[PDB]
Amino acid sequence: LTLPDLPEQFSPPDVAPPLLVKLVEAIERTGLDSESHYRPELPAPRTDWSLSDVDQWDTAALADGIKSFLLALPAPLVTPEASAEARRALREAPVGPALEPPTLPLHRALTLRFLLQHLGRVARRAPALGPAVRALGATFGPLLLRPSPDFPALLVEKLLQEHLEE
Amino acid sequence: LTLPDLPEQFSPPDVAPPLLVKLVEAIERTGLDSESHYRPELPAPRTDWSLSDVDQWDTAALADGIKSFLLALPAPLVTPEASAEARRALREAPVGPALEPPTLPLHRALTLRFLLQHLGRVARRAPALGPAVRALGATFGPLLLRPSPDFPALLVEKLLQEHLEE
Ligand SMILES: [Cl-]
Ligand SMILES: [Cl-]
Repeated sequence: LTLPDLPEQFSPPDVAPPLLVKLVEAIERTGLDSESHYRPELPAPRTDWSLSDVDQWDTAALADGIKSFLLALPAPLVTPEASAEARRALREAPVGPALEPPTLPLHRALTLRFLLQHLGRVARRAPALGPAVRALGATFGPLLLRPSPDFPALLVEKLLQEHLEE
Repeated sequence: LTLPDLPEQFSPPDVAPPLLVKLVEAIERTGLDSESHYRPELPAPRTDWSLSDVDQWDTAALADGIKSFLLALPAPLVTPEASAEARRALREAPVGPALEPPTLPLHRALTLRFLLQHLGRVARRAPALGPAVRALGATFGPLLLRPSPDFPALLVEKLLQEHLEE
């Protein structure tokens, strides 16, 4: 159930994929105070990407939608090249630059930025920022990357931490 | 196996959906002299819309891709409102204006124009223009619209005829 690659989903002056934008805007009107964002379970495979009734969806459906979007891309959001460059920076410890162009291509970088902005807003609603950032890393790491076995989680955790600093 | 609606697939300054653009450009480099465009049989349902290897596809696969694109939209390319306004013009006989904004929304009109341009190029490769235009109407009519039972075919036939005049 594979979506087009990110360059085929949007172009500047748009700064994020419309499907992701629709899910994020929906979920942020209704359910930023939800635990659903933090759930690492994979949703049932999505075949209907119309989002025809997305504004009537419950927070769980929307959170699942965001996860399904990431899993539906033909290749992971964070590329192997970008992963390896983050890994080298993260090991030799700011990972942020590693996940920007040219290292991470424009569409992917924009998409990652849009997602991190959303995940920051979720984190800030939580009772404790640090634990939230950690839980969100554990959930979204594997979705974005698809050697330490927690590297994906640690990378997203650090990227979110850096976003929140700024 | 439903794609996003056309407004979620592209925005100006793009003038057509990238997936359709990729299939059309592919098919027009390789196989404008093919009978495959004229085949009314429905393709197997497509679930992979990555087009990751689209430039290695045979003409039959590409022609099927274009048909699958039209069938994968959440609602027909030509709206019921636009269909009824074309039907009234076509009955009282130029249908063209009826399938332009506001009657047919911007994204759909742009997409229809891009497709008709492609179908015109196919028609002009054929041994006889009139018969080709008729065969293409019969094939694409039902895909675009989803009372005369040949109305969809007649509408596309006339729209293509009008395009070729200009
Ligand atoms: Cl990209
Ligand atoms: Cl539209």
